Amino acid sequence: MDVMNRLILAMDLMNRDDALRVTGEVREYIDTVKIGYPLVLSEGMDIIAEFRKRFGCRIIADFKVADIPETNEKICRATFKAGADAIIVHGFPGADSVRACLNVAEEMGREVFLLTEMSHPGAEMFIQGAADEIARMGVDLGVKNYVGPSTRPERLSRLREIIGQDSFLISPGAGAQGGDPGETLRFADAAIAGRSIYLADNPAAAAAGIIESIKDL
Amino acid sequence: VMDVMNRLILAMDLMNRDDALRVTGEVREYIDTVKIGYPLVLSEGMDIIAEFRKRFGCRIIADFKVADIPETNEKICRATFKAGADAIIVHGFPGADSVRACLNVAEEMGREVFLLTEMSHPGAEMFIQGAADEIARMGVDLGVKNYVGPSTRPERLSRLREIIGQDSFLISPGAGAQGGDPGETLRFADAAIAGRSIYLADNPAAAAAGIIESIKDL
Ligand SMILES: O=C1CC(=O)N([C@@H]2O[C@H](COP(=O)(O)O)[C@@H](O)[C@H]2O)C(=O)N1
Ligand SMILES: O=C1CC(=O)N([C@@H]2O[C@H](COP(=O)(O)O)[C@@H](O)[C@H]2O)C(=O)N1
Repeated sequence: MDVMNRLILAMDLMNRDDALRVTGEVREYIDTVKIGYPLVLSEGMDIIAEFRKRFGCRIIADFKVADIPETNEKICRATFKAGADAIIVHGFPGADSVRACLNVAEEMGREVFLLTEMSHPGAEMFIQGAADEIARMGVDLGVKNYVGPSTRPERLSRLREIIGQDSFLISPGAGAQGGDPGETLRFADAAIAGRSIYLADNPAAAAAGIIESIKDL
Repeated sequence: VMDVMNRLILAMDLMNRDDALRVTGEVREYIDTVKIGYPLVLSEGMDIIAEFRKRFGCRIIADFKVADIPETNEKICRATFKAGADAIIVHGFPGADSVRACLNVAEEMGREVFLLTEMSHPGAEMFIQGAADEIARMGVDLGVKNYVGPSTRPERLSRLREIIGQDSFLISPGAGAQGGDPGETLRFADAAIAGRSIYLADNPAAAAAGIIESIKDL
């Protein structure tokens, strides 16, 4: 996956007009957009097609899929029918639930991103202790795309070690949550940026600023 | 606690608007509480909640298994309650701050949060089961009053009930299609969730009636 400037936009605005405007303002810097439930539940799944039509960008559906196998398959099918190129799935619910997603992705020509450890403080309670094992599970299942925390570079580094250099790794947490884009890119292929861009007085300048800081990478 | 008719909640996971409406309408005389999840919402839109309210006036539990960071969880809950959902289901494994974010929005918006502790599928044994008791205890400490536990594991459902106490509200999926028994499930849960055993039956109404008949004494 060729992510322009190794920067993925987390478009979590909840208004179609604003989401489209801001995304358009940074289109010259980013060609990969992560769309989650904040926008989808506010504007509908048709927003994904609107983005591909307007920006011809790659779309990662960040739905943190975390249901039983049967329901997971339905969620993935509905998501890919909407035009998403990939979907993010939680690993905590187990191997069968992840496999269900992998099956639909293969069937519709899409990619599955396995979320191992999360970036927020609460991740330390239950997720962190199971993260390494979740990552190994991904390897065992043939998962090639992963999500790790920018807020804990040592943990992100460990995730990279487990999955190897061939696997693709994206990471949220830089900016608003305290992570550093440059440090994150020492281990992740691409850094995710939401508020640091869409909540900035000048989103375009914010995006340009982030890229300027990692220009040597 | 919500008064769930016949202690039976319909898991409406059909992905077709017409079929979902037909089936739900056919069993309305037996069920007044419907669980709507992403299979239907991602296929027909959040307005499906509005249509169910208008057509059936049934209570709506949005099964979105919210599992994001606090900031995003808050937005998901706000959008969901704005759409008309009476309650939303949230995962406890992401931690206390993520759950608290949902509780705060529910409190501010006058709605309810259901905390999913242990799940019913086989994969739940890998990571969730080992953290389930603590997740439940965390819920109690946070003031959570509504919970979700597995019908497929009576022993686990029983322990969950003990942890949350008799005053807490507990609903449980897994009976029927996944192998659980409605009767046994209701020994610990306030209401049992039923999806495929009802919506895939040739006669959903008869299926619902059959399930209720087997638990009439309860
Ligand atoms: O561990 C994780 C996973 C994840 O997807 N995310 C998402 O990544 C984005 C981060 O946005 P922000 O840059 O903090 O504003 C949001 O859409 C989150 O829901 C996260 O922050 N942490
Ligand atoms: O542990 C859990 C949680 C849950 O919500 N569910 C949901 O409960 C319903 C069960 O449906 P079914 O009766 O097996 O067809 C589905 O909507 C599932 O996504 C589950 O099966 N197990």
